[PDB]
Amino acid sequence: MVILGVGYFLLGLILLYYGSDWFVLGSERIARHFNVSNFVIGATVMAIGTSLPEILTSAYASYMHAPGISIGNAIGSCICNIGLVLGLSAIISPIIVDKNLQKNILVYLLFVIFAAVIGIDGFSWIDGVVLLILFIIYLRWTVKNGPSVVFSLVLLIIGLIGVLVGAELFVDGAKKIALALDISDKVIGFTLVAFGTSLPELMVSLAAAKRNLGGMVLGNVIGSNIADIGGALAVGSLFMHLPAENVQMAVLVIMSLLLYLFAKYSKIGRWQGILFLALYIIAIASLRM
Repeated sequence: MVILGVGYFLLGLILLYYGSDWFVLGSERIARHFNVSNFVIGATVMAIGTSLPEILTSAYASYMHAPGISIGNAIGSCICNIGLVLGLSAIISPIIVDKNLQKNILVYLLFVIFAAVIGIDGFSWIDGVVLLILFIIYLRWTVKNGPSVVFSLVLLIIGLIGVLVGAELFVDGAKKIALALDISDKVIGFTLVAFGTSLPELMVSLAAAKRNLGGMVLGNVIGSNIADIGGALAVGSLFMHLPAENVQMAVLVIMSLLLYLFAKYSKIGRWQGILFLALYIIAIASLRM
């Protein structure tokens, strides 16, 4: 059995490391035959693709009459996107923050503090429909202020496809292997899920940062978080009311904040993502692990 798991792990791991580029590559090749800042493409199309599964999980999950999943993990996916994903991706390649976007960084922030407050009461369908709306509003907005275009499209798709699929196979594999070692859990596997579902977001962000394209990294991180909220989470609330995770919410803000700091106020990189990590570290160290 383990065999097939291992065969997944690799076969995944490869597609992961390849799609991450191919998607980032093909995405930018669109971005520059379409005029959008290597940011915005990441903040829209790429944030969608990466967060695309966590939506279909979130929809399905809350409908299974057990919607605690659709929220508390949809946040780790944001916290990770900053604390870990953005945290590290800074260290490798510092990201330039020009006046064109720090208004946007702050706009994203409001979305957090908004969703954050309206979350204490949990998330009625109402509580949720606002978000899909704002989510859309945020898009036509962020988007308006940014036969050769054939190939790129393929790369984007196939890259994307490969990422998401690889992550499944990878995870699929790394699981059986993890059990074949006899150290199982519905909590390590979990710690490795609030952490291991933005695995795509992680890669596509790292593989972009590999190529000194911080606009993508940021946009990817900013947008995915919104997608995790305005898109994914909010679809969960449609089916059922979602419980209050106000603690993990409290953190997201603090994290989402230190982010806004080094935006209109300074630049991000090496020596900060350390703190994010340190912060992402201390977060897990005592969070709904």
